[PDB]
Amino acid sequence: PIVDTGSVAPLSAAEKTKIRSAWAPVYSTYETSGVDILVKFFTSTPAAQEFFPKFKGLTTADELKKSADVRWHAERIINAVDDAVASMDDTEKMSMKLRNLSGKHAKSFQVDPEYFKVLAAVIADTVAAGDAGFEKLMSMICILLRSAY
Amino acid sequence: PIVDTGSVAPLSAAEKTKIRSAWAPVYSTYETSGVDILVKFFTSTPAAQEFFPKFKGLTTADELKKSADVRWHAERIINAVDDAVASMDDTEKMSMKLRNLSGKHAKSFQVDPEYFKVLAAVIADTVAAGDAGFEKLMSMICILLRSAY
Ligand code: HEM
Ligand code: HEM
Repeated sequence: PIVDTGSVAPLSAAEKTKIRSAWAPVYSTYETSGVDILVKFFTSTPAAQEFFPKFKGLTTADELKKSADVRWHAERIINAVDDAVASMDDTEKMSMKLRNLSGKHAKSFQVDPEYFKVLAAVIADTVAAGDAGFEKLMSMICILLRSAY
Repeated sequence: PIVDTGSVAPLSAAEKTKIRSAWAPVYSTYETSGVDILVKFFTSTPAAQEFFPKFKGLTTADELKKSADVRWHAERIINAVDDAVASMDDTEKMSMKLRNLSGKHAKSFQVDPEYFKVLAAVIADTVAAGDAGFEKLMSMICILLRSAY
């Protein structure tokens, strides 16, 4: 499954190709996919809801999907993942960008780090459920998002 | 008209109210509005086109509107304006955020500063053409976007 500690083996050329292929369709309509992913996560994980101050009041999927706040947040998250996919060949660049992001989550947003892998799980499930390559990528992302904690 | 140098008088309580009212509808569907605004600007201002490297190839509105790159850029711009609107009562916060943005445009993106007021004009025209209050807000934004040049 998706891990958020330790280390994972590098991505093989074959895994990268599989990932790019599976990701493309999802990213094409990122504003729709991203919202579905965030909404699904938010609704099925009550404990995490307190970390989204701007969502106070919204409870049903309909309320959420109509909120510009929800859409903007979802679009930013989905695009951060997109940047990681585009940087799979440049692991150094991928790290820098995510380390910076980790700092924001730890110092400014103050979000509980345990939820990174939960949302990542939803993303993986939507893009290519069961694919070990994508799970590896998600794990890399989660490990880096926790680096500043 | 919109200016990008000097200084403009503070926004009066009345002007802020007018702005919030006119902005709300537009922001509700920011991903559509934003794209229309960016596309309109891009197509009617050939000189500026060279500053959008990722748009090379796209020439017609249809090609542009279908590009995820165009959509993402448009969504980021429209939201930067939204942040300014939401910070009208905290001029200090508005400045910090825009000064940071100015730096990116000057050091990393290398865009010609003369085009800020041209795009701002399109935004104003769409939201509330003729409103002096909105023009004042747009001028404040443009002046701050040029601060790092
Ligand atoms: C693995 C998925 C994750 C990625 C890739 C990610 C990415 C992002 C990005 C790119 C931003 C925008 C930061 C900015 O505007 O400078 C952000 C903001 C934020 N993220 Fe994360 N995030 C992730 C998971 C989470 C989780 C699980 C939570 C909640 C427990 C969370 C809560 C937040 C909050 C509260 C903000 C600030 C939103 C705002 O105030 O506008 N993120 N995240
Ligand atoms: C008054 C309107 C303007 C605002 C509020 C604005 C806002 C933004 C924002 C928020 C970003 C995202 C930066 C990031 O991701 O960190 C951005 C990127 C950018 N802006 Fe500006 N901008 C404005 C006008 C312009 C103009 C007129 C040009 C072109 C001559 C321009 C060219 C760019 C470019 C090239 C990028 C980088 C896009 C990329 O590589 O992804 N912007 N702008």
